[PDB]
Amino acid sequence: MKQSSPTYLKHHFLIAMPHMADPNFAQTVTYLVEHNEQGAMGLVINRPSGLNLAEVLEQLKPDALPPARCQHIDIYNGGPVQTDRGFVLHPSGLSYQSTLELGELAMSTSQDVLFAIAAGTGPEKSLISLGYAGWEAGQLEAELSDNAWLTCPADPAILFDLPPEERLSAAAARLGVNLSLLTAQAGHA
Repeated sequence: MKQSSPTYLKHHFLIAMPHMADPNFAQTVTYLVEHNEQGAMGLVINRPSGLNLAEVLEQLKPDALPPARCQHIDIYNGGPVQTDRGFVLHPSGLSYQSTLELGELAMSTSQDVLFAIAAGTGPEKSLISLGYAGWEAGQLEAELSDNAWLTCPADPAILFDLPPEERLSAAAARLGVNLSLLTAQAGHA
């Protein structure tokens, strides 16, 4: 009996290749939330944003005032779809107003959960990423057949800890490359 679905891309990482006309986006990796023959949803997890939770909070509510907590919180780039909202992904099986369970992790798009977690009444750990990435019925299969976007298994640890550079390093680590000796970390000898 199988627990995880290795058949569908409803939780896999896509890697950008120089096979298309995208030289700027040729070095990004996306996380596929839900893959379907009629379309696919996923969040980009390799490009941190230069925004804080206070700004989104201010964009969400004009009469609301952001505290010291929001100022110390950053935003991540999720994709080109809906740049006016922030996505909230956590590793719990709990649900809110608009939450989709994805087994090892849940997805929350409710502003109420955003405020709740920011206050500390939401999930254990979350990811606030502005907008998502969406593919039309055939667009993904097109880029997949065109060798534009490669598909590979994923791990949430990379997504929750460091998806900016640790996504590239971990990706190589997933494929089977010794990135640790090429990059080398500073600490104890």
